[PDB]
Parts: sequence; C-alpha cells; structure tokens
Amino acid sequence: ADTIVAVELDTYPNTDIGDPNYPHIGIDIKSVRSKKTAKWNMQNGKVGTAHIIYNSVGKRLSAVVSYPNGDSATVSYDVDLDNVLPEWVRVGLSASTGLYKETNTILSWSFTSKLKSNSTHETNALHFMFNQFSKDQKDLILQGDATTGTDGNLELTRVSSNGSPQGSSVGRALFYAPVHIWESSAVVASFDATFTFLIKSPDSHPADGIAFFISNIDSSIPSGSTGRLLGLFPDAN
Amino acid sequence: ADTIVAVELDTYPNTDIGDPNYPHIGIDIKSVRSKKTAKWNMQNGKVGTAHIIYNSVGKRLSAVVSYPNGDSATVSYDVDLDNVLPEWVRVGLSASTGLYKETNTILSWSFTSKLKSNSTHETNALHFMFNQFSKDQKDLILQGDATTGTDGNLELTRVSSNGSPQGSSVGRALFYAPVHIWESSAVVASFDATFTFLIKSPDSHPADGIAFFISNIDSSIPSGSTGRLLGLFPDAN
Amino acid sequence: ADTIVAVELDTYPNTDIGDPNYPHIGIDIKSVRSKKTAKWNMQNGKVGTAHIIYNSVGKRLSAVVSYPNGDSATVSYDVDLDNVLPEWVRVGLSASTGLYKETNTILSWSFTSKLKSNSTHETNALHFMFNQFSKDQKDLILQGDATTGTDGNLELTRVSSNGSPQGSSVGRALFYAPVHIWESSAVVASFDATFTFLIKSPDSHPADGIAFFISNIDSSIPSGSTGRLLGLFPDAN
Amino acid sequence: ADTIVAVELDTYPNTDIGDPNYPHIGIDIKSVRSKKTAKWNMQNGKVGTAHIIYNSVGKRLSAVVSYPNGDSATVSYDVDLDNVLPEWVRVGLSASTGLYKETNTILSWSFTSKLKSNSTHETNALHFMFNQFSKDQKDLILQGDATTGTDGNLELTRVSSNGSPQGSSVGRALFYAPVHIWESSAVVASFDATFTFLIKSPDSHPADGIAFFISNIDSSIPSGSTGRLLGLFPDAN
Ligand SMILES: [Ca+2]
Ligand SMILES: [Ca+2]
Ligand SMILES: [Ca+2]
Ligand SMILES: [Ca+2]
Ligand SMILES: [Mn+2]
Ligand SMILES: [Mn+2]
Ligand SMILES: [Mn+2]
Ligand SMILES: [Mn+2]
Repeated sequence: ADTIVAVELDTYPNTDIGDPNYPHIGIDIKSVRSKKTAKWNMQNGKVGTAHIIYNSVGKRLSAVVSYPNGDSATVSYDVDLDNVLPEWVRVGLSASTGLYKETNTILSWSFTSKLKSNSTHETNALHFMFNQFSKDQKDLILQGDATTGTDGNLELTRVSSNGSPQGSSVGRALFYAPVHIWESSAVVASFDATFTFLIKSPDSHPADGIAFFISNIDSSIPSGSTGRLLGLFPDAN
Repeated sequence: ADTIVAVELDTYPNTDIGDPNYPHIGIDIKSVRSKKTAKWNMQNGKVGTAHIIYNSVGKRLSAVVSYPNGDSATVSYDVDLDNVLPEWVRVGLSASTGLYKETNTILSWSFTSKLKSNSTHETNALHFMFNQFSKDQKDLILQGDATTGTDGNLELTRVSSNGSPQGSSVGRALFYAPVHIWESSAVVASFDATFTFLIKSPDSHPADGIAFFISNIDSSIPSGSTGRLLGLFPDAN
Repeated sequence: ADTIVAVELDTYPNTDIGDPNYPHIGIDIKSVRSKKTAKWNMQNGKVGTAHIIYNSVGKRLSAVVSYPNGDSATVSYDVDLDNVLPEWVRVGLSASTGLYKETNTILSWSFTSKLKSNSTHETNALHFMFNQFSKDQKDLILQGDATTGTDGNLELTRVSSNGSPQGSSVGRALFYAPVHIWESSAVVASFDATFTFLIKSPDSHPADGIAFFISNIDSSIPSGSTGRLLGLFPDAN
Repeated sequence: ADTIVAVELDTYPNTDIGDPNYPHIGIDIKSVRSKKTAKWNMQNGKVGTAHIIYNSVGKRLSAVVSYPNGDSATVSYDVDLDNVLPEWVRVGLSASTGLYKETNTILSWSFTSKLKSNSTHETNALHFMFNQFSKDQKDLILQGDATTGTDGNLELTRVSSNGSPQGSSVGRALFYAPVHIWESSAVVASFDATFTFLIKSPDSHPADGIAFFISNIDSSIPSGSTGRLLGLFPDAN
C-alpha cells in the first residue's frame, strides 16, 4: 500500500487505537499508532506552528508544536528513514474530521530537503515555502476535500461558506515535485518542515488532526481514512 | 505554440536567423532571435557558469556567463515578464546539436523563485539545487535526448559512451513542479538561476548551445527544433 | 566622511532639499537628495514592507514599499555600486524624527548578500533575518536612539513608555558583520533586503522616515542628522 | 576560561589525554577529551567535508566527515546546548600543529543558525557561506596563525610558501557576528555547519586536526593550546 512517515497533530484521543488520552503530537512510522507521542495542549481557535526536523546523521526525527502563548510539545524518535521510506517520496499535509470536527486551516507551510553525496559541495536541495495559497495552486496536488485560496489559506478539510468545519472530511496537499529523501551513497540526508495551522471547532471536542507526512510519490488518500485515520492510513494496524 | 523566455548560451552563429557572427549569450523573448545579445567567448572543454536574474521591481532580466579564468559575458533586457509569461510556468535547461556538435553537459543547476503578494511577510518561494543528477531524477522532466546520472551530470544532448557528442540531438530538463512566476496581486516576483556547464567539441567546432528557459507548464520540445532552435522554438521567426 | 547608499522611506516632504511634495520612496546615492523617487502613499499606523534589490549584472537598484491594503510604490535606479561603495560595508536601518515625528518601528528585517567570483560554485553569501528583536541583540550595532526588545521590535527612534514617538530623534541598527558587496574579480555581486515597518504618528504629519542603508563599516550617525537628514547625511548636499 | 563546544577532526591520537588510538572525529563539550568519538580514516592530501548539525528539539549534536571516495565517519552526542553554551556565541574553525604537522586548509565554510521564539513565523536566522576567502576577509576574526586569501583559502595554521605546513602553529577564524544560539523563550534553536578542508602532511604524519567550534563571543586562543589542544582549550582536563 502507501508508505507513510508522518508527524501527527492529533486533536482527538482514540484510545481504542492506541492514542494516549489527550490531544498529542506523534511520530508515525507506517502506522497511525505513533511510535512516540507527547501530550499536546491543543488550543482550539489559536494559530499554532509545527516544526518537523530530521537529520540523517543523528537519525532522529523530531517535531515541536507550539502556540505563541508559549505552550509547546516536543517529540523525537530514532529512526533510520533509509529503512522506512522509498528513495523518492512526496511530502504533504493531511487532515481529517470525523464524528467530531475542526477546521484544518494551513496558513503557511515550508519544507527544506538536503541530500549530499560524498563528492564535495554535492548537495541537492529542494525548498518551498507557502505563506499564501491561491485558488489555483499548481505546485500542490490537492487530494480529497483540500482546497486553497480562501483567505490565502489551505483548508485541508471541508469548511462551509461561513467558516464552519464539516465532519467526515479528509484532505491533503502534496508538494508537486518528488523529493529525494535518501540515496545509496548519501553523506547527509536531512529535511525540515514548518507549518502554521488554525484548528477551530464549535464541537464539544475538536477532531481529528493535521499531519505532516512523507509518502510514496503516487500516494493518495486511503479510502475511509477520515476521522482518527487522519488521511494517512487505511486502518489502525 | 509554447511561450518561451530564454537565456541562450548560443555557441554557433546562425547569421541567417539574426545571430551575431560569434558565440553569444542572448535573451530570447518568445523568439530564437534574441532581443539582446552579448559576445561570448565560449571556452571549449572548460566548465562555465551561467547566472540568470530577474526581479519584477526593476523589470530587468540579466544574465552572465563566465569561466574560471575570469572571462565573462553579460546581457540584460528590460522586460516585464507578466506581459510575456503565463502566471504559472516551468523552468528548464535546453540544448541542441545540429550539423555541428558539442557536449551539453550540466554539472549543476539551481533556481530560486520568490513571489510576494500584498500581505506582510507573504512570500511564497521555490528553490532547488542539483549538484548531482541521478539516473532516476524524479524531480526532473527529461525531454528528447536529455539523460541524467552519467557521471552525476545531466547530458542535455546525446553523447556516445567514449564521450563524443552527437549531431541533431535535442534534449531538455524541466523542474518537475510548476513555478508561480507572477500574480495580479504581486508586490515582488523575482527569480534567479545558475547552472554550470561543460560544452566540449572534440572538433572545436561547437553547436548549438544551451538555454535556461521558462515556458508554459505543458511545454515540450517543438518539432524540428534541434540545431539552432535550441529545443525551444518551432521556427526562427 | 561616510559613504552612503540608501533606500529612503521618506515620510515628510522637505521640498527645501529637493524632496518631491509628498511622502516618497527614494534612492539615495551619497546624498539625501535622491537620484530617483516615486510617490509613496504612506499609511500612518499601518504595517508596511519595503523590499530593496540590487543585482550587479543588471546594475539596477530597485525598491518597492507596500501595504497589505495593496498600495505599492516602486523605484529603480541604474547604478554601478562597484563605483559608489567601498568593497566592504555595513548594512543597516536608519530613521529619524524632527519637528514632526512618528514611530520608526521595525518588526522584521532580513538581508541576503551574494558574491560570486568566476571560479565555479565560488559564491560567498551572508543572510540574516530578524523577525524578533531582543533587549540584547548582539548581532546589531544600535546607534543613537535605536533600541530593541520592546514587543520584540526594533524601535529606531525614541518612543515613550506609552508608545508615543519623540521628535528630534535619530537611530540606526547595523548588522554586526561587515558585508562584502563587491570584489575586483566578481562575476555577480547582488543583494536584497526586506523590512517591515510600522510608522505611526499622532502629529498633523508624520516625519521623517526610515531608510535601509549601506555604508562604510565604521559608519556612525552624522551629527545633527535628525529630521529630514534621516540619520544618514550631515547635510543636504 | 572560554566555554567551548566543538566537533574535532582529530588527526593525531594523543592517547595520553583520552584520544582513541587512531584519527577520529569527536564532540567536545567544554573539554578536549571528547564526549564521543568515531574512528576517522583521514585521507592525507585529499579534500574532505565535515558537516555538523544540531537541533534543540532532538537535542542531538551530530557530525559526519567524509571524503569523495565515499569513506565517512559520523558521531552524535545527545546534549542540550542551553545547558552548555551562553545564549550568545561565536562560531569558528580552529586548527593546530604541534610536534607533528599538516596543512589545515579550509576551502569553504558555511553555517546556518535558526532561532524561533514562541511567536508564529518568529524565526531569526543567520547564514554565511565562504567558498572563497580573501586576503582581507572583514567578516572573519582571524586569531593566531590563521590567514585567508592564499589561493582563495583559509589556512588556519602556518604553511610556508612552498606549501609546507609548520609545527607548533595554532590559528582560528570566527565569524564576525555573534550568533544567538538559544533563548529562554525558544521553541526551536538549530544550526548546521559545513566546511571542506585539505589536511596534508608531506611526511604523511599529520597533526593535530581541525575543529568547528562554538564559544563565548570573546573567545581567543587559550595560552599554549597548539598541538593537541587544537586552539580550543587551555589544558587537557
Ligand atoms: Ca486521534
Ligand atoms: Ca545559434
Ligand atoms: Ca524628507
Ligand atoms: Ca589529538
Ligand atoms: Mn494519535
Ligand atoms: Mn543566438
Ligand atoms: Mn526624500
Ligand atoms: Mn581527540
């Protein structure tokens, strides 16, 4: 199926599938069942920022999500991505709502990838940065309910004309170009991403989350992957 | 018909179609007959560097080609590219051989695009850098004879395994993601590109050159644009 | 004395010294008497952004100042900076108030410098970006009334504890490291800066302006250079 | 006493002071006795590349040294640098020779620091890149025997004009601007550095190595830290 590495901003505790019982940031290596989570004090209606960093020297995938107020949640996991992901991938943002819902608004998203082979100055790099998203954002593949342009933002999941989030929605945006994430003869593979999000819900509890992910290039939304599956996984195995 | 903006490193004078009677650098606005040229002393078998720069504020497209010994040619052209290019483009390198030939070897290629909309820190950006090209370079669209991987280089045109370039070859490499080159709502759009090239004619009678170009996203090698048309234009109008 | 190249955001028309009779953006080459101005619809109390770009291929210094609302003023001037500035310089922000006053608040400031010599990949570069300024900003030399830290901003000129700007104030912030702006054997010298500013005045008219400047390294505020002189020039010659 | 964080490319085993009995790479936290080393097969007379990376999220300092043939050594150390370094530092390269010698030639050096405070797009950044060092390199502080300009390189230690390195030489180059490496209010601090070096011993008995270091801003070469102390430490404690 798809090969997924993701950092999830999981807004809803599905302890049924191994979520801790609080909103959490998590590192997901080919399963929605995070290898590692940290409690995340999600702030309904605040703008937050997630930073995801990997270096292939230290082989440690780290992520922080924070709110200006100051609250901040951190998670790291040792993983050799050489062993997990295909050589070439796509990188994206995914979000979902289920029975409970939230806006999954991306205000900005940036990504830098570096790939060095041994041979002096031999870095390849990709960087993109979106601070504004237009109606027709041709460097993004939008999947599912993802739209761009409304207030210059990427709405990952359905929002009504009056800003009201809809449930059972899933959507993703992938950067258009494949990303070379490792090679046979790589000295340093390394990447980082940042995105700023606004998760707002009128419900008793927001759900389900936003994920930064890295997939096989031809990745698409697994069917049924709204709600707790986060646009990322066909099931909770 | 494609819409092409190019900077050509034109190694062969086709005075026939308006070339000056020497190797030149030129800025091509929708025609192989450059709007502006400068004399260029192509150094056969040496690694050269071309830098292309444009910002939407000064509305000047500028290019330099230089070699390590310090010899360099420069050309600029005042042009408002919103009047020329679609809002969304691909960027690429193109090369051809005709009756005469040369290696059109790209050793590295990088590009930066920035687009700022009205709205305060509101920059979108694309950057990529290839200092090494792999046999399977999925973030490049390879067209015609273009191959990558051969010594970690991009050979835009056909070169036999002994290192000998072939006549009537065209090839191009376009970056995979479309590039947002302008918008209505744009305070600043700007881009710059650099590539290093090894043009070598074992005759020391080189043809036809290399171009950095910007095209409509669906651009392909026009029919019969080997030789002097540099993989860019259907004819010499 | 000092060698100054500046882009001025001149908020006050001193037609006595050659200002056009409206707020204006201007390019100043060793004189406060701009070589080139454009009318600038200054918006008292709005956050604006100025972008300054130079490439040494095109030898055209350009600047745009804009407000999110959408208003935007542009100016360019052909100048070989090789001939104006010393090889090594400092880059800074300057502002002043006089009889009339305004806050000269910098919210952010970034700068990129590139210097290539002929010799393939041989780029030197400096980039810095400040989105927040702390109390003790050791990579900035603060001159005159310039302070950092109050709300994470750089206040270039005196503001009272309640946010009220003071007249006859001058201040500057220079990036700490000297910048190599040209060399003998430079293929491309090129730089750009961005800053976002908030100019607010309670007076009948704001004054006097903010300038992005490039100076000799040992540059200091010319005495008496409050008001129309903008922290930049000892006189209006 | 200076506060030093270093990554050493240590070419000479002083088993005396805890070095392993082979050339190694190591992470030095306030002591020349590395907290972590990895075997390093220094290739005499070849141009190597060292990459150093740290982010404050994963809290792992990682380094690789490699040569073009693909041989590479890697070392990581879990460290929270806020516990080690002052908030404001300088970064630099250091080298020494002692009884044994080697060229400590730096062909290029680059560094990127990012510091994000609580506050939403709130990143401060410093980047510099030297691919060519000039005789008068005003953005470097040169200490001890360090000179620049000689072949566009930085010779950290004394080399005679025939190309022959000298014993008991120390030198360093610190980037001129202080670097904000952490703050209380910091969501993410991270940095990475790269330098390429040519260590050559015309005996093929090299000493003593090169280090990338981060120090208190006022750091100078400690007394008698030629040889094994690498210009970094006053003694071998
Ligand atoms: Ca969940
Ligand atoms: Ca031609
Ligand atoms: Ca004025
Ligand atoms: Ca040693
Ligand atoms: Mn979860
Ligand atoms: Mn031509
Ligand atoms: Mn003026
Ligand atoms: Mn050691």
